[PDB]
Amino acid sequence: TCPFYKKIPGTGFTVDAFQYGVVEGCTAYFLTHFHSDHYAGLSKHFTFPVYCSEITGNLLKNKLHVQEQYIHPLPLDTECIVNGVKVVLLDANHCPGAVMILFYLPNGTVILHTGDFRADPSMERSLLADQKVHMLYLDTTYCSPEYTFPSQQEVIRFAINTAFEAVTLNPHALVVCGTYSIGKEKVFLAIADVLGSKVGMSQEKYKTLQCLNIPEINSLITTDMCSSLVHLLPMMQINFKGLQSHLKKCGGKYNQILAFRPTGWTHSNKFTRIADVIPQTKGNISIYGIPYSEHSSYLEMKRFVQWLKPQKIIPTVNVGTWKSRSTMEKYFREWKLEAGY
Ligand code: NI
Repeated sequence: TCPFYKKIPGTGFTVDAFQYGVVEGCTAYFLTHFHSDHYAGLSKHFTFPVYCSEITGNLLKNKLHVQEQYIHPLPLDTECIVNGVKVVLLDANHCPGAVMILFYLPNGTVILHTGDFRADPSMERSLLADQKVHMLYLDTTYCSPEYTFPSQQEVIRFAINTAFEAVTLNPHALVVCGTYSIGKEKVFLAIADVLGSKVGMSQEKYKTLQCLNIPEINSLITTDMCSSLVHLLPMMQINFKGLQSHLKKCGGKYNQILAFRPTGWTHSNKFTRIADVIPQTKGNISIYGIPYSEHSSYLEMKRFVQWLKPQKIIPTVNVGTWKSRSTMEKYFREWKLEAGY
């Protein structure tokens, strides 16, 4: 049954709640983004209205075959009326098509549901600046002070410089990048751009990227692996056995692999700087784990919440254990006493 933190009081609405059957009283099902733990349950047999971004709507139609008559895409940064209630979708700085949702309840309460997000100071100048928010349904994935990681720009600078150095020393080196969901496309696109190559990938992954409204995409990606020297593979193949096997498939065109795994956080973060990251190597294969996050760091999350000053916080991540729930509640109170709301 549907947990409370997925239901929006005073409405017929749920958020990211497609795996519980027909939810009692739900007139509209919102989907924040196209990641499997959030869309789990959707398919071509779904017959209720789905509210989402244009990009998420492209993926529901093409990848899951949801019928068009049930897909309701909304433009961003625009006041819209859904079943009698004003809503706005805001960019969540997560994966492509990911949104936060502002609900303006008939009784005067305002609720922000962040979906999955990476907080940024630019959000302080969106439509959030313009009224009070009473209740915040918060992506708490990294809500603990140990979770530090660099900016996305520092991480991409590292990746581009590493790849261009390796391939210029050895023009017969192949670069491979792992993936298992949408998001983090900057990693492989930035590396292919510095090398003067398109990115090569499977038909299934190419289809997925063609749903994303990325400018000039036909110029950046391809299904012809033979023409490309940056390949995308499933994340599960980014290990020495999977990579040796891939190199065999390339018919002696290459003699070395440099591979990237864009992880979220890994405890190498608590000691080591981005400058200092080193790979795991076996023979002519090197694998770099790089800390490219699409969720808030602890400090980014804290700045957002202290700026927004909500009256009540509802976590949506790490809610399964009493120890986690107690830890998060303690940081919420610290933040509130430090800032004075
Ligand atoms: Ni996500």
